[PDB]
Amino acid sequence: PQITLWKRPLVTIRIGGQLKEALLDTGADDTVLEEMNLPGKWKPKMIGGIGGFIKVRQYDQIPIEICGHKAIGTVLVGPTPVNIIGRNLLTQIGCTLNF
Amino acid sequence: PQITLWKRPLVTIRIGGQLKEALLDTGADDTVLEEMNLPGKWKPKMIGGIGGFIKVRQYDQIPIEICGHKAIGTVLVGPTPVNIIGRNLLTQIGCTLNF
Ligand SMILES: Cc1cccc(C)c1OCC(=O)N[C@@H](Cc1ccccc1)[C@@H](O)C[C@H](Cc1ccccc1)NC(=O)[C@H](C(C)C)N1CCCNC1=O
Repeated sequence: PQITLWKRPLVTIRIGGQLKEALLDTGADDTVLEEMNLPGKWKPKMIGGIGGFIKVRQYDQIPIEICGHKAIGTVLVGPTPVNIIGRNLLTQIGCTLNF
Repeated sequence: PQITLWKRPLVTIRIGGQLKEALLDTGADDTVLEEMNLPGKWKPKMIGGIGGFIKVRQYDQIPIEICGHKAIGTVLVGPTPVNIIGRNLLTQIGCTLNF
């Protein structure tokens, strides 16, 4: 697909039975979703946004489907105002910026 | 150009004869640059994201050259952690996400 940037590039993502709306975000190093009880081990982490840092839980090797494209990798969970798909997963679905 | 996402999509911009490094950010509605002096009558503004809110100065109709592509639009100036080129200017230079 080609995705223009006239509005926020919001897409449907799927993880283990849950559907969520998430931002395709080239300015984010990693992927963060709010409110979800993922399975497995996790470790605490701090990530920086425009106003400062939030605390998140880092889950590794989590399968996620984004616009029908399968991926697997690190998913952070914490109090993000908007669900974000970051570069760690964007690369996995073959996403580039073009102009 | 095509820009991949294994690394941060940092590119050189030119504004008021100054060269700066800025992030091409599909997750940003607005363009926000680190503290600098720009001429013109700016309006005080607040923006909130991950980590909360910052105070910025909104300058309108500012020319900026992004990888040799000319844009003229709104630029926010304040204590952003990194120079950010948002969708308002990315659309002016014909930038899309593709996968
Ligand atoms: C940098 C990073 C590292 C690891 C993991 C993650 C998720 C990371 O990214 C976190 C992050 O906030 N990145 C931002 C840019 C960034 C990178 C590095 C440091 C600081 C910031 C940006 O791309 C996304 C973020 C999304 C957002 C969040 C809450 C509300 C609305 C939007 N967008 C915004 O904050 C924008 C700003 C930039 C104008 N924004 C806020 C006003 C309303 N609308 C809007 O679009």
